[PDB]
Amino acid sequence: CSCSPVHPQQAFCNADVVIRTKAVSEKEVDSGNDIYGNPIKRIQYEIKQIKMFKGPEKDIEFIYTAPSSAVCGVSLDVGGKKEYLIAGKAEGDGKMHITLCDFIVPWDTLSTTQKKSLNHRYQMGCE
Repeated sequence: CSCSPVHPQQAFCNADVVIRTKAVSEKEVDSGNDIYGNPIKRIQYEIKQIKMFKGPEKDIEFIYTAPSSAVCGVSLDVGGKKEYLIAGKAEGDGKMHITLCDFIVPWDTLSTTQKKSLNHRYQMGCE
């Protein structure tokens, strides 16, 4: 989608599952073509789970995102990044939804506004 990632705060207020997990493995699961005839594809995120700031109690060792370098996500392979607090609307437990336009960072980047939001449970009426 080549969306534009921003909201250095509205990202942690929109998400619903912040976990500093680490995506090392994935799963190329087709998702059919889009409205452009192009293949969707929603590569998985067989992370290893290292942290779970906000979200469920178990964890989402299997997240969902877009393939390639990152069209609708951050495409994390760990071997290129490390770990991320991946925080998005989520999809429940054991699996959620995360996109580039959505709140997602390798953690080792944030800046502050994202950290101050890391303290909050889940959108503590921040802004």
